[PDB]
Amino acid sequence: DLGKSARDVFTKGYGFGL
Amino acid sequence: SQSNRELVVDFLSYKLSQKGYSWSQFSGTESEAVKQALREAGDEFELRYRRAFSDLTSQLHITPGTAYQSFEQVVNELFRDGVNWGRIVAFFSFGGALCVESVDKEMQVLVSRIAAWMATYLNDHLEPWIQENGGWDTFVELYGNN
Repeated sequence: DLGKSARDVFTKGYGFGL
Repeated sequence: SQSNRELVVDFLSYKLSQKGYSWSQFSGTESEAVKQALREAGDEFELRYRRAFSDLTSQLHITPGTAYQSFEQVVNELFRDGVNWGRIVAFFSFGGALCVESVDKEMQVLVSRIAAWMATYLNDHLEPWIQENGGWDTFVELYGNN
């Protein structure tokens, strides 16, 4: 799953709504 | 949108040169400031997190068959929690890493496509946030060295 793969590559791309 | 294409091509050209793809390839002041700030931010990002985007084309199956909407789908995961300047920098750095890797793996055809994909993604997905958050002149104020 591309989406899963992507999520791995960008694990550190998290944060808030704001 | 033309300025978005130019920013993408400036950044990717910079990253390819910096890695020494001057030889895999046959060889305003307001916008200059934007380009320089983005180059420096992308360098900073890469110095901070350079394990982050290794072996991309393999993990993401980016090939000469890949269509824009697969790139879009991947990048959407980067902005899953919303857009900010740090993730926009990450986006540019990702694209740069994809370009370098593509050249390294003898898939040079991808460089012009990645640049088109980034410009589209910027215009359609990121520009609406940018134009609510001060535009690139505000990015310069935040991340420009000077």
